[PDB]
Amino acid sequence: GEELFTGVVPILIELDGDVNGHKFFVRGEGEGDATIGKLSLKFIATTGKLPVPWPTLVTTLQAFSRYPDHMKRHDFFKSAMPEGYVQERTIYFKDDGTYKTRAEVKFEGDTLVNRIHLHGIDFKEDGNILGHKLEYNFNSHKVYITADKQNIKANFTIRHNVEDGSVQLADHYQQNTPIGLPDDHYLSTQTILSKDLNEKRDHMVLLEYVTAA
Ligand SMILES: [Cu+2]
Repeated sequence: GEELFTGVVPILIELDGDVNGHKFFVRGEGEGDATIGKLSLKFIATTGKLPVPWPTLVTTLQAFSRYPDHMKRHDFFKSAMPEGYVQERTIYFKDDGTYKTRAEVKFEGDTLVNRIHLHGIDFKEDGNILGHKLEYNFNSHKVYITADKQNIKANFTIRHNVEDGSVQLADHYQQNTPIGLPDDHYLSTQTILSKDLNEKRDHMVLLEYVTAA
């Protein structure tokens, strides 16, 4: 388990969404290194225009988070490998619509694949999301994780910067069960959103650093 993340690991991400009737598909490819809690990914939409800002999808696209070598006992994500785990989430955007997510994170050879499906409902156009009024960036957050004794689950809020100056919050409720146990801790997350030099498609370059505490 902890064996597989001792070096450089390539990543593959697939996501499928449906927000108020608007469908789309995002393909993600790159590389991650759990030793320093670093992953560099590039996401490409094949349906063209997104009906939803990239920052909101960031949390929906953790086995590469750096756990201190005395807190390896709290790393559930690496213990489930290479069998994998399921990642269920229901993101509650403040004063707007919500997300529903179930992901499949497992090893398919030499790469780690993340199969995701998303559902968006009750979103208001004229809001921060459908109007695309959120800043193309990501703040620092704390992912409080509790243990799921009879087999984990996490809780955290995301602060999306609005172009006007306000902040769009989003409560995240997470549940993880292994496909094939820690005390209450949390993770410190840092993420950078960017674009690439020669890429005329709607995309998102992602560099993220996460460390346990
Ligand atoms: Cu669907």
